[PDB]
Amino acid sequence: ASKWDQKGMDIAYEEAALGYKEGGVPIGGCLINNKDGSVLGRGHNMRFQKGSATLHGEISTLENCGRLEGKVYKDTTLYTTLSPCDMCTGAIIWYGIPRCVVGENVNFKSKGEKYLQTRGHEVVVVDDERCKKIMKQFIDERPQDWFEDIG
Amino acid sequence: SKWDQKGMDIAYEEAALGYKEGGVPIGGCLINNKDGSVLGRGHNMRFQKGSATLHGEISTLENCGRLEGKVYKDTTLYTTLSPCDMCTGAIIWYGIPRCVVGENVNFKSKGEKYLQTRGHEVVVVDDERCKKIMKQFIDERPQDWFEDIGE
Ligand SMILES: [Zn+2]
Ligand SMILES: [Zn+2]
Repeated sequence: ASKWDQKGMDIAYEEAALGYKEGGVPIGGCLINNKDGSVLGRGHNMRFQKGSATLHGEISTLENCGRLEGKVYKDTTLYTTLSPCDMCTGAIIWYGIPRCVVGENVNFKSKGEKYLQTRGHEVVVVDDERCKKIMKQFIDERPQDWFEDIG
Repeated sequence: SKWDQKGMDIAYEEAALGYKEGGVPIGGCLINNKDGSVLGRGHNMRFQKGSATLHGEISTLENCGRLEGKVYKDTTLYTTLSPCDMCTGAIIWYGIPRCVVGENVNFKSKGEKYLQTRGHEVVVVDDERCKKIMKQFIDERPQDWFEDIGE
């Protein structure tokens, strides 16, 4: 699966950078088929774009994949620029996405990371400097938007 | 407790609406514990919107719009069906203290125990209307149920 990790993080970061330029929270993702590297879906946080409580970058990514047979998710990696919250963690667990690759968990880390490992999922934190820099820039410019969301 | 009959009645109305629209009969609502006010209500939108993430509980939360963190702390989320790992994670993330479940016979989540271990109250009412409408869907549309449960 790891031979698609560069592709997956590059797409996730592109989604985060699209979101940033749209005036949103720079959190992006994509879902890749581990066998052939095909992109099933990609998305970014739509909190500000759509006034959305639930379209986190990971949720938006899964929504953008469309209706799938459940078996499709079982050989995928979900790429996200930021450590997933408990809701997004639960979506990974529920669909049985076996592997989650995380840009960084410096600006945010939920109990979801550990819970994924407890439920038998592989979690890889790449500690990517591009992801940390864009998230830190949003947090510095828009602290009330950030700390009102994550608390 | 005072508002539980109202909350389950609305959740069941949303499940009944989704059934009649041709979708999966799972509904919910989010009630303010202080005055019984309905913050939002929704149902599964897999068929209506081609959505893999709009479970009834997620659709309910989306339909509330972006609420202040402090608003969720005095709500109950009513769902006609046991909350899956994703919806359990949403309850945890938004900090909704109490979840009232119509039934957990057609589906029981590992999320119910996880909610209790994270300090949330889960109440299962074993509503026969909820059990009947969900069994009717599963019996008549087994292929759609297999898709909806994400196996
Ligand atoms: Zn999330
Ligand atoms: Zn769910």
